[PDB]
Amino acid sequence: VEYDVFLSFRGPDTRKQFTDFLYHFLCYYKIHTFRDDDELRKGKEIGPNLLRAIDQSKIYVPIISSGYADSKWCLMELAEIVRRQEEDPRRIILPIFYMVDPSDVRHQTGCYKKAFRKHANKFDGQTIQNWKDALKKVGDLKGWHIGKDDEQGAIADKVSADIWSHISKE
Amino acid sequence: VEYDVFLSFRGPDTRKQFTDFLYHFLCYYKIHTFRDDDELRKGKEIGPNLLRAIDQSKIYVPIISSGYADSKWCLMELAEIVRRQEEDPRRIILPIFYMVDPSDVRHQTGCYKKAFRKHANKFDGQTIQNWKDALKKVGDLKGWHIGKDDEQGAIADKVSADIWSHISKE
Amino acid sequence: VEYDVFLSFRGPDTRKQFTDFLYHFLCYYKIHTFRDDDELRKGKEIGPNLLRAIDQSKIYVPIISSGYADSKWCLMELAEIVRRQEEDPRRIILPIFYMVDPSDVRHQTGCYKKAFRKHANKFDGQTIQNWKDALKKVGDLKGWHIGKDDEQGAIADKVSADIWSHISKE
Amino acid sequence: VEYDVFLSFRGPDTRKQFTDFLYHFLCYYKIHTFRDDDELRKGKEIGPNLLRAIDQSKIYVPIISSGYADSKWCLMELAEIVRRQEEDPRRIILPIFYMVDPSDVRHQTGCYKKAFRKHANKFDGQTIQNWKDALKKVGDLKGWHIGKDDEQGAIADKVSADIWSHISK
DNA sequence: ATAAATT
DNA sequence: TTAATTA
Repeated sequence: VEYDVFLSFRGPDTRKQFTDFLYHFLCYYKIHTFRDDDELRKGKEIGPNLLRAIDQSKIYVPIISSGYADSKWCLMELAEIVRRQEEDPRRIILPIFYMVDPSDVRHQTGCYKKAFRKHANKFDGQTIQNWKDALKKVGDLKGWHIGKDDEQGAIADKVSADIWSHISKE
Repeated sequence: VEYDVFLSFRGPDTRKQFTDFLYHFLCYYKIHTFRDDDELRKGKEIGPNLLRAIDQSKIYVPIISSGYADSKWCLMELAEIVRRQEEDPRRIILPIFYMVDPSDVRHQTGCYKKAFRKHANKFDGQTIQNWKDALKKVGDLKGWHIGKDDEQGAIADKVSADIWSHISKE
Repeated sequence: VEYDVFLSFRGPDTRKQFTDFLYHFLCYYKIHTFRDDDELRKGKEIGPNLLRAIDQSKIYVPIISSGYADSKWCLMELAEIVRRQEEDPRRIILPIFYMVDPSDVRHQTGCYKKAFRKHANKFDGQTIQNWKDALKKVGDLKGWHIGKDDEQGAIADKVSADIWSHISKE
Repeated sequence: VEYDVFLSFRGPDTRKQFTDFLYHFLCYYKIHTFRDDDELRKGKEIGPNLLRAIDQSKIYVPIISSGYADSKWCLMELAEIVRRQEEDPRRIILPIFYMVDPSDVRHQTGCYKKAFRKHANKFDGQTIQNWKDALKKVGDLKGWHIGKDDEQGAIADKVSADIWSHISK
């Protein structure tokens, strides 16, 4: 039904780790959530599940990862994210970078170049800009930075209570 | 003053154990010779050295490897060779495959393709066919293939006196 | 929509403190300018962007910095600058020394000539005089010195005001 | 009377820990030698001193530095070394690499670019080839190859006893 | 007194 | 369903 938590993730690299450390912990504070695993590849956009999700979902939490440049499906997802955000700024974005530098989002260099260069031999000549623009417009909004060294856990604590706050009082 | 034996090489992966032996070993026979040498990179078609010696040659003996596709340069050198050979079939080739089998290296598959596709999308959208139809003609003429074990000494000898026969006595 | 204010500066030496800071302050004051960041290396100095702007340009503002010598394209940039200054002196130049001393740059002394000691056996042994004539020409026009103490605050504020006043009340 | 084992060295960059140490130890065997420090600088051709010693001595021992090529004065000296060598192979060589490996000397390549690269800017395109051709030929004969950690003192001994043997026998 | 391709 | 630097 109506819930306020839509997510995202990399594929094999971190989806399982995040489900183990954040998703449950969230469920322990009484908030219905959402996500899934399937890869389709029989087309590009699943209808009233992907779309019911983005539509009714409220405050997004896109855990960008150090591989978040390979999945065309993931690239088109965060897109519609930033799109249906820019309509009525009462729903808010909460980015949480991971391992990969927050210096590599305001211009896409470093670990992404081999990804895009081969990704650019394939798809459109235009829409790729409406993706690049969105991946631009996160590296400014606020951001828990969790490096590879700081305690990769109880930051879960610090990060849940907040998502509670923006709901309890309003 | 004019030599009688051309050559060709990849670069930083057989400028040591094999080739150099063959050069010195050959000089040890009074068969005045030539080879590739300069770390030049200069030009995309240099004339008054190669393009003098090539049509000054008499016997061709390239030495493929497992990365012989990377060449933006030696590749067309091989091309120039196989072409000009077609003019006067009074001079022959005698290539000796190296480490990689003479199968996956006659149809641009195996660990050889991904280098060619990197050097296929790069330039003249027609010339790639010219390079492939150049590499193809080689992998038929007989040749003392070398593997991991065949002692790198004996093969040198057996390639010597042979190279001699088609020069001294015909 | 035409571009009215030009710049030129060594790259990795004020890509992270001033040049940006200045451009941002400017665009928050209503003035359509242009700079860029493409290293080219596909010729000498192209047309459809730099030659477009410079000829259609107006108010010149370049910025010397302690790397302002190895500018194989950018020194040329200054050349074109000073020669497209040679037609109607109704467009001026307000260069601002930065960190580098004000008068040591009139003869390339101090820590400057060591660029030249090797920068004479590479490019043309004659046009160097037409480069040095220009790099001499700046050391004269009245404006703002900046050391390491005059903090990069106010300088922004004033260096805006002049540029605007040469547009509003003429 | 006359010198017996003529030396050479880098300029200042190794006038402490090694060279000297070697010189004293050598002299403690009773084998008359040479070494001088005079800087000339009154030109470039020094005559009746080493130019008498080079055609007067016997068995050599040129050492290389981390930057021997940069020194024009020592370079030209090793030149005449190899040249008064070439006329007869009765007198030997006996090099000793040091602060550089024979991985970058049979090539004048590697850290030598800083040297030759602007050592030539003034000098002709022929003499450079002559010198370089001389520096090449040391890269062959035998090498103690004193390295970064090997104790230098243990090699002074193992480099004296030899020169001794090549004098008694 | 200390940069180089697209080897 | 993988990749070069003379700002």
